[PDB]
Amino acid sequence: HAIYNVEVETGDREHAGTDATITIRITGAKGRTDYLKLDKGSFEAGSKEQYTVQGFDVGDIQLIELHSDGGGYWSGDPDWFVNRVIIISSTQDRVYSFPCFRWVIKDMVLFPGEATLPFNEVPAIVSEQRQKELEQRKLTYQWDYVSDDMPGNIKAKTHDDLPRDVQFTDEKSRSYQESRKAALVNLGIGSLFTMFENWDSYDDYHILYRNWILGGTPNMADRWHEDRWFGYQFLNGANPVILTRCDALPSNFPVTNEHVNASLDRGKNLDEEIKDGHIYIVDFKVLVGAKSYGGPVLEDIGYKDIRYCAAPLALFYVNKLGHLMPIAIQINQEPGPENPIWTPHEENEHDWMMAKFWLGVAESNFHQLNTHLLRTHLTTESFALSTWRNLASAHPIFKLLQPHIYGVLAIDTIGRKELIGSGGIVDQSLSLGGGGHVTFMEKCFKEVNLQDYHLPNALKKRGVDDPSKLPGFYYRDDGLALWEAIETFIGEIIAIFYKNDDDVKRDNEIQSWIYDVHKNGWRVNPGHQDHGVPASFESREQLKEVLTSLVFTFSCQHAAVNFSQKDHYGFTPNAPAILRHPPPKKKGEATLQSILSTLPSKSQAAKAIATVYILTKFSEDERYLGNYSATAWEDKDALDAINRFQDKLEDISKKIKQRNENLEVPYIYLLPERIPNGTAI
Ligand SMILES: [Ca+2]
Ligand SMILES: [Ca+2]
Ligand SMILES: [Ca+2]
Ligand SMILES: [Cl-]
Ligand SMILES: [Cl-]
Ligand SMILES: [Fe+2]
Repeated sequence: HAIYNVEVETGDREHAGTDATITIRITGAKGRTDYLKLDKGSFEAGSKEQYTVQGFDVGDIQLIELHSDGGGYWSGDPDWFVNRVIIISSTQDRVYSFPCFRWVIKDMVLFPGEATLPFNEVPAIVSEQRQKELEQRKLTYQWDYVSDDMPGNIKAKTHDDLPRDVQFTDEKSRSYQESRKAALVNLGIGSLFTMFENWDSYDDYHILYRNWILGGTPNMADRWHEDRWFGYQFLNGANPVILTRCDALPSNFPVTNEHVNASLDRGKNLDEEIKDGHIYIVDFKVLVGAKSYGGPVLEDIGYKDIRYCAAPLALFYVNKLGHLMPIAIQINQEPGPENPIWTPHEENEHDWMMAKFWLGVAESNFHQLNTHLLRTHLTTESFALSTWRNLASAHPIFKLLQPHIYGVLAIDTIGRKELIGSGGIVDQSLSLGGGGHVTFMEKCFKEVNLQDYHLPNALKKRGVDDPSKLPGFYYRDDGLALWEAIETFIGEIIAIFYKNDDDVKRDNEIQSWIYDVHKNGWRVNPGHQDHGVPASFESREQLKEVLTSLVFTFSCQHAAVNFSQKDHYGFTPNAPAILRHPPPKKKGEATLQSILSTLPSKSQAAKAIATVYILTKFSEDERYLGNYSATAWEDKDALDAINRFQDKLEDISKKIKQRNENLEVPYIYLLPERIPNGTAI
């Protein structure tokens, strides 16, 4: 016989423990034991429990099987979250370590030692079980679709229909649910307080964030009205993704030197500043055709509980102090007397302010639906699903992606009801709410390309990556630093397990992984551009590029466009998401009163703040970038790669803080200690 010393580490998360009867069957080269009881004592969350069991000497241990009887009559939560099992056999000179970090329901098969690619040499029984795991994954994790024009999502009616491995932790479920309750209370209390207020000032909106715990007054609250800070936010606000270098005015945006001459201040005319790379532009043309709440359909000319959006163009200028200044706005796409060019030098100041608000409403709806919901959450969710469908838990790239894919399946399943469903949050707080929001995301998705998720390439393509021409762009600076740190780390992980490109080509799981997304995830359906998802991987560098794009997006990109929302939307006039009247068809009409009647109502503004409160709440159990304390790595070289990655992030963090000390408005959304590994809220 053999004596087996068995140590089981139960995860610390809530309900990780169990009182089910647990047995373990040990398999090795010489045969296998029966199921042996692990009976003495409890399995509480966070516990490390030891057992001594005796049975057939299996020789070199090759795998183990945990079995749970699923509890008895009085068992409240039999499911068991196991970090790892450690076994020592009295006949083997070796310590066997079996990482898990998954929920144990009834049966769990675990392998000892380092991650492997499917063709790496292992006992036949290990390969069989690996294949069986993947077959089961295909049954549990299934594609579903909002429509032909949306990226694939996980099939699940509600959150609690999800496999437990991809549900929120109970801590995050509580963080979320309590945040919704608090929101309701703060809205109710605020509603009582402001119930009979005469709203006749921009500064009335300040009251709406006062009784909220937001981590501080929105940092734009005292400066939203200043052109410099309005411009600033196209670099450092919630939507830093659409500004591009302007190398020629669009034909439908006939800005002349005469329009903007009073704004230039380096001694040169508009044409020269364009050539010098100091002129930038945003074009919201994708919003043409958008259907907003109550019926309005946006046209190239503008328009012919009723809400409105716009598809503006706006021109910006990097002045001699390095400030990005708004110098011209055209509210909709087709130029003319009824859709003129507005500038800071409007004779009627209220007309310039109103133009900025129209630009704001377009940005808000673009940001929330395209930049945030579609291009982080819904599109990366396809990759998270494919990870579970196609990569075995023993696969090194499963281990890599596990901390980064956490959350997105859970929050998106919750969101398909609560956020974009009928009567949902969007219906209440965005101009495009009421149904047009889904059509808009569909429209945006048809243009989505995986190459968009490559930060250096995208910044280059936009012409915004030259700090000498475009200074004070901290999303860029911090994002590029983080990108390089993630890319370097991922490259080192790949080199440990993939020794050459042939190793990549032969890995049927990673091949199945990217193919599943290519064919069933980001489907190139009628009317779609190519989505840039490869059908296969041919090299280590190509694998690195996709994984970096993905991990950066799950963590950093989502953080930059989500946790920035309190500063951005907290003071509503800084970024309205609803407007209540159509755009003007001539100059001279705007007054403070007509503007206030056009801006969101008290209740619409309050709801936007409530939503922002919920979407930006960090959970008490959040794990931030590079915190891999709950990962399943065993390989010493992999642990070393992780050490180097974490030390690099620490250096990046110090540099960002030092940078921030000299800024009027610190840029903090890309501090590693504030970036969740995943997209979970
Ligand atoms: Ca439990
Ligand atoms: Ca014990
Ligand atoms: Ca370490
Ligand atoms: Cl036995
Ligand atoms: Cl490993
Ligand atoms: Fe989010």
